[PDB]
Amino acid sequence: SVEHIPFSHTRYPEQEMRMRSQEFYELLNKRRSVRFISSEHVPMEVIENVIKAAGTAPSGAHTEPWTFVVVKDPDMKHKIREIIEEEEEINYMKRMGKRWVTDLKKLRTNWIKEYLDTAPVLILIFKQVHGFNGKKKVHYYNEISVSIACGLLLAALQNAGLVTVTTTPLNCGPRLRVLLGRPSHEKLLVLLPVGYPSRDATVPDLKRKALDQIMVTVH
Amino acid sequence: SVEHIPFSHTRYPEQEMRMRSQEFYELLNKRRSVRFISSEHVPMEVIENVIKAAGTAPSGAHTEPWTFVVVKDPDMKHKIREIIEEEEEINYMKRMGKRWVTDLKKLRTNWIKEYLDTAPVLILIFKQVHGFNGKKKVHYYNEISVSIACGLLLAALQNAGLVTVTTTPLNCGPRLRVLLGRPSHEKLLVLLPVGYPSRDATVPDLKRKALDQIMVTVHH
Ligand SMILES: Cc1cc2nc3c(=O)[nH]c(=O)nc-3n(C[C@H](O)[C@H](O)[C@H](O)COP(=O)(O)O)c2cc1C
Ligand SMILES: Cc1cc2nc3c(=O)[nH]c(=O)nc-3n(C[C@H](O)[C@H](O)[C@H](O)COP(=O)(O)O)c2cc1C
Ligand SMILES: N[C@@H](Cc1ccc(O)c(I)c1)C(=O)O
Ligand SMILES: N[C@@H](Cc1ccc(O)c(I)c1)C(=O)O
Repeated sequence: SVEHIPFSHTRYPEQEMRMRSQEFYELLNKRRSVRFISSEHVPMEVIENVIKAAGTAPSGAHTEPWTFVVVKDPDMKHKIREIIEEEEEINYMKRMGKRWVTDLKKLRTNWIKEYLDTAPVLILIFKQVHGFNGKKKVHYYNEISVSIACGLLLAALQNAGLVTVTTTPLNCGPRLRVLLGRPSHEKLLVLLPVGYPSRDATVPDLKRKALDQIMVTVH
Repeated sequence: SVEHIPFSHTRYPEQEMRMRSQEFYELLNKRRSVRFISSEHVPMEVIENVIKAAGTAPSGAHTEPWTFVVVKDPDMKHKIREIIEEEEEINYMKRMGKRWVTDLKKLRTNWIKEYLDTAPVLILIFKQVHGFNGKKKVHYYNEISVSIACGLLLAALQNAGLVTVTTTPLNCGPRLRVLLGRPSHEKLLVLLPVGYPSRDATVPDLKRKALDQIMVTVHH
């Protein structure tokens, strides 16, 4: 359809590549899902920059099938909280099933989500399951694409000194999509409450796998 | 459970938060999918650090359901290449369909994947659709979790001065999984050829949406 151009690349010496990759790992490794979020204001320009970063993600056939919905208004944050707490309660009681509920004991999560009120910003990431002269276009691998962008967003948040927890509000998508005025070709993928951690924020003492438990070399 | 411990955090002043996030956006915005990789060797230590970076991703219920399989052997890379080209060729002539094939024209991709040979490293990312001491265990949102890890990997590669292209070799999963001796609960998500760009690498002249085409602020 259009032209191709030389690729321009920044090369670092090997030593600098080691040190950069090291320190980026160290930076990302300090990231934890934080479920206790201060209501201190965050600068909107930072939120913008992290969403711009997420928007640099690759996507199947260059479709960029993502919408980041940002909610700061307290009335609206609280309506989102009412929906999530209602749905999550049924999820814990009924829909998740015993094994799932057991697998979550160690996180001490339940259906009470105070962070939906207290966090200064909520970011709801919607995938566009298809797109749109005004003709209908395929979104190839939209879920994976949008999840890659989420990864970039998480990295950008960590790099900027903000915290969050990646949530899936199971069975809340349609209610939240309707509430937020999103079109029917958007689904909710993930909800991220963003801000500074609370002073007494806590995290579960989880450990990550060692390198040789995640990387395999062949042949 | 699993005890719960205090969390702490490095905080930057607002002005540094702006700067850091501005800079990080510019760094990431320079990432392009590059389909012409140099055969020059890359430091294994960097490969490790990017994979470790990927391993810091959140995952549903702390399942860490990812395996990064790292191929450097010329014979194995070539076998990978044989499977993917044979399978992509059918994908282009018949399995994707006219519309998909049309949507790829602007990228000028075809079934020939010389990077599978020339790249010094391939990373194949497998999701673990469930896991196991010995008892079976349930990997919630494994696909999204591994794709988030992919996002971190891609960031880590850009940050490290390496390039790649995120690929999905349609209908190659089962043959790759078997070729690489991966167990039957692993399933290929994406393949990343890694290295420096060829001296004459080109990319399509694509534009990304402006901020107001991807970000919506909603109130009452
Ligand atoms: C999930 C998904 C699948 C992709 N599959 C292929 C592919 O199979 N072959 C390929 O050459 N590029 C593939 N790509 C890369 C996209 O075509 C590329 O990201 C897009 O054209 C935008 O280019 P950019 O990454 O430089 O921003 C894929 C990307 C995504 C995220
Ligand atoms: C796709 C996926 C879904 C997740 N869903 C939820 C969720 O609904 N609620 C929640 O509190 N955390 C969720 N998380 C956080 C995890 O429970 C998990 O323990 C955390 O990601 C692992 O700890 P860490 O992020 O601090 O490394 C999710 C993570 C992934 C990526
Ligand atoms: N997997 C094929 C086709 C392809 C290419 C680019 C792209 O964004 C997508 I979605 C598919 C290939 O590698 O050519
Ligand atoms: N969505 C529910 C339950 C939950 C919690 C953590 C987690 O990793 C997963 I997968 C699910 C909630 O937010 O509590």
